[PDB]
Amino acid sequence: MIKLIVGLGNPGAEYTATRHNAGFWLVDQLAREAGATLRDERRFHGFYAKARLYGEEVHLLEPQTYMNRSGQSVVALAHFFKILPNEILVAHDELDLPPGAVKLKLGGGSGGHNGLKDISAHLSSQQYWRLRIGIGHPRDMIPDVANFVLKPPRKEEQDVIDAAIERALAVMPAVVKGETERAMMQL
Repeated sequence: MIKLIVGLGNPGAEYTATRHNAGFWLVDQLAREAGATLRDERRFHGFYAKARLYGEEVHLLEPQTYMNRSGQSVVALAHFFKILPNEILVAHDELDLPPGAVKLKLGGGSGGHNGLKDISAHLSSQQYWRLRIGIGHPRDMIPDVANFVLKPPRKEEQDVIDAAIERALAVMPAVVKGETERAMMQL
C-alpha cells in the first residue's frame, strides 16, 4: 500500500513544460483531483502535501532539488514518516517507452535516469515502485538524451502523453490499496 507518491522534475518556470517534468505533471493533476495544495516544505526540500486519496493518507512530493539531487528530498520525507521503499511510487519520464505508454513496475534499475539514480542511492534501495511515463527516445525519429529531455514533447506526443497520465490517475485507487495486478491490467 503506497504511502508516498513522488513526481520528478526540475524547479522553476523554465522547466515546467519539459519532458523531464512528466512526473510533476502527474502529481500536479493528482493533487488537484484530491483537493490537496502543494506547499514548499523546507524539511523535505520540495513541494509537499498530505493528501486523502481513496480513503488513505498519502504524501505527495515534488522535489525542488534539481533532478540529479531528488534523492535528498525523497529520503528526508521517507525517514521522517518511516516510509519503506516498497511503500513509495515514483512518477517519471521514461525514454524507453513511446509517448502514450505508461507502465507500473517495482524496481528495475535507473535506465540512465539521473533522478532515479539519486533516489536509489539515498534510499540504499532500488525497490520502490515506478510509474513510467513514456516520452520516447531521440533515436526514434531518425531514419543527446540530456538535451532531448529538456525540450517539451512535440504537440502530437503531448496529446498521447496527457491521455496516458489520465489512465495512470485512473489506476491510483488500485495502487494506493496495494492492488498491483488490478493496476497493471487497467494500465
